[PDB]
Amino acid sequence: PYVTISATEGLSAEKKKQLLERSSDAVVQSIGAPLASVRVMLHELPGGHYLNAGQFNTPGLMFVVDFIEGRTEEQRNALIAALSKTGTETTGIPESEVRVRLLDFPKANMGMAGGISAKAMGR
Amino acid sequence: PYVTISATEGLSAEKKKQLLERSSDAVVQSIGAPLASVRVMLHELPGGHYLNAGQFNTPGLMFVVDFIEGRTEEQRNALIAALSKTGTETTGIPESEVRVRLLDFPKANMGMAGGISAKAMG
Amino acid sequence: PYVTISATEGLSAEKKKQLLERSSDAVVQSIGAPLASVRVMLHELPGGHYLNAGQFNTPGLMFVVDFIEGRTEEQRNALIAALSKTGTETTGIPESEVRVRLLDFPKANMGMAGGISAKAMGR
Repeated sequence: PYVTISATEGLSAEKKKQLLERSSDAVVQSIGAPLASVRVMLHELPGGHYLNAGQFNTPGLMFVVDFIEGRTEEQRNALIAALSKTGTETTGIPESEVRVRLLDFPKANMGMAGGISAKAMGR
Repeated sequence: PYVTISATEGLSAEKKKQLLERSSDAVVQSIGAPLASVRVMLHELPGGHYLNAGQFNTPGLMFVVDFIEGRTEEQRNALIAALSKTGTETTGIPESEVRVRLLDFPKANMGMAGGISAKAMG
Repeated sequence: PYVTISATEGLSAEKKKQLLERSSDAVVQSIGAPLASVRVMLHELPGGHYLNAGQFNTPGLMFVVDFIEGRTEEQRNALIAALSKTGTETTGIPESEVRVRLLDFPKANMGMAGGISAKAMGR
């Protein structure tokens, strides 16, 4: 599971660490993914690089999760909710603004350690 | 709808401002999306971080749209055309080099305000 | 096709150069795509912006390939093989850590030169 986070700049180093750590925790508790398979990446949006509803310079925090298809609806809703709550508890940005997206991948398309697809592993 | 733009370094602040503003317009007018729901993000690619058909240091401008399933072909073709046109008008990079990608998300996978998906939102 | 590389900071200029050039070669050789169609983009992850299995400050190299639907499983496996191998040969990051993802696009979803889709071109 890949968690790619887009945040507007302004967070301290402490907040970044906490955001990524608790996001990883959120994935583990939501869909029961092993920690060894969880990765979080942070992309920071500089000033004027985020247009929100026609407004510049607004706080932003968006989650995108790349994962192998097959998760149940309950798992998806739990994942969206956990990451959204994590983001707000960490950054202070309300869930009304925080967004989370889920992207499905066929096992044949998800390469794994040693450079083979998840289907080849029969993951 | 999320519009994520990847552009090579070199643009002025004014053209950056122009790029995102008109990108927002392109979305509103192509698929009839409410302005309140339209977001545009910009990522700048430094020199040597963009390889174009074997060549480094060439101008780059690529659009990626993340949005919910259900749009007609006409809407989708219009969105691609409008973003391509917008990109050329604001940066000077010809539509021959400009690129637009679309991502369909099922309502079950697209989170909304309040940490709930579009499907659960009903 | 689009090859978007996410890599932790630390690579020299010449290694970044080889990585992009050989990732392009990997695409051309694996799926037989013309050189004129291959694009490679590099996103560099600063310190503390990549969490790997609960640990910060680890080397990271992740490939995401955005491309049109229709490629065979044979090509997909070969592409994942070529990029993973390229990633290690260039950066020195072992294939056990290197990751390659493949993302299918409907022909109507892939904009081409001139602001029309691949489907509109007749592909």
